[PDB]
Amino acid sequence: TAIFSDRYKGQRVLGKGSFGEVILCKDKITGQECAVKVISKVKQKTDKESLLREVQLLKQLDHPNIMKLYEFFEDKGYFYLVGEVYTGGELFDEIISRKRFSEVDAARIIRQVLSGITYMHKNKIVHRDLKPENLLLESKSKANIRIIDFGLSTHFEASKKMKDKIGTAYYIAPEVLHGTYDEKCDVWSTGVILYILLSGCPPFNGANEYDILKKVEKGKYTFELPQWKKVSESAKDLIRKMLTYVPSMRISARDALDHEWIQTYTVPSLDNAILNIRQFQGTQKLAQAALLYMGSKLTSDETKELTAIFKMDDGQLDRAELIEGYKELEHEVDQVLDAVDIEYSEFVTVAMDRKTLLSRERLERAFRMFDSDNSGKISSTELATIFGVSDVDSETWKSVLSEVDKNNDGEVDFDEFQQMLLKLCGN
Ligand SMILES: Cc1cccc(-c2nc(N)sc2-c2ccc3ncccc3n2)c1
Repeated sequence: TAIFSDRYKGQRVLGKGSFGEVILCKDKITGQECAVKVISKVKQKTDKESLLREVQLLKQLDHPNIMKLYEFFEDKGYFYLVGEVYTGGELFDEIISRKRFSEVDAARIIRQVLSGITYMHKNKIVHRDLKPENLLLESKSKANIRIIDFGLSTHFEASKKMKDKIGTAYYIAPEVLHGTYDEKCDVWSTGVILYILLSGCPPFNGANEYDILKKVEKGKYTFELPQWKKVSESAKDLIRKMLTYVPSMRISARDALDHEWIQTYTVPSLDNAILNIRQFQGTQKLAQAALLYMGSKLTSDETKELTAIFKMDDGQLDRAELIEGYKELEHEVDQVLDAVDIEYSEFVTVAMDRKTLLSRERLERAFRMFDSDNSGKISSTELATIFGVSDVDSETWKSVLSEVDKNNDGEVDFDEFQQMLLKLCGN
């Protein structure tokens, strides 16, 4: 009965989310700001009665390391999950900005994650999809960590699209892959995050999604990297208990809080681990940005559908007709007409070019951030890692690279990298 739009109004986009987009919304009466995830009816893993009883329980739970869920709405085409706003950004984006990072800083982070998990397991809730992207900070500083999507992510079907799958294979418990899993899968995922905090490298890695999942399924890893020599044996011992293969023999979330490592450490800088987490995060973010650029190019579909609507027609249209044309597919129309002042062809051309330039700018920021030595280029070896994480076939991107520039000599600048992505999405 209760309608979302009768209570909240959208303000601005907050970012991407699993199963849906996240919008900053404001209560039309009290002015309370809220984070709203909009899930487009994404298949349902359970019946409607199971989702209602889970949401009812989740709304009553309260922990400082768990995101607060306020409301839940549903209409013919979407589900709306209304919760609290956390403005500190993603945890790993904060870690890469720091000059120093020690074993105390890592233990302080992992104590908060484990506190949240222990509390949710007491209430029979399983996350399953715990990963760095679901660890948000209340403020942008070295701040309380809030775990996102705890108990919600499992009621919806996992997206098969690589844009949503990037940064997930590293953290999934092996038993989740084979189908029989319980709350112990959340301890495995935290054990993987702890391994990355102390070395900057994932324990289970590979050239592509499937190669990572093969390493996870075997469950073998090592502490044989120069970084690990500067880490205590108490940290390595906790990681071993957390990354125990058989779930019944794996340590509980509660017993991990009571581990000597967490009690002792909650301080030499792990310099090589910071350099590696920066490279890891840069790679993940540029692969995501590359997929969202290709996604936005195919969507901008919008240019073809808007032309067939604007039926509505001298090669010219009034201001009100252009507003009606956009609403079928007010301030945004005036910003396009400002650069012009009109013909409907020049309006769509100026509006499309405005969305193209802004799409190019988000990709460019990710490219610049990946290019940490400010060389202006990325090597063929770096392209192989980026296209590996984004699941673009080796022969396909190498052919496209030769088409863009026959004399590339194993490197690409931003313009060339952008040209490669256009050809990889039919442009
Ligand atoms: C169930 C639910 C409801 C509303 C949002 C989300 C949510 N899911 C994600 N995967 S990121 C996110 C979130 C939360 C709060 C945020 N606050 C400020 C910026 C980005 C944010 N993003 C989950």
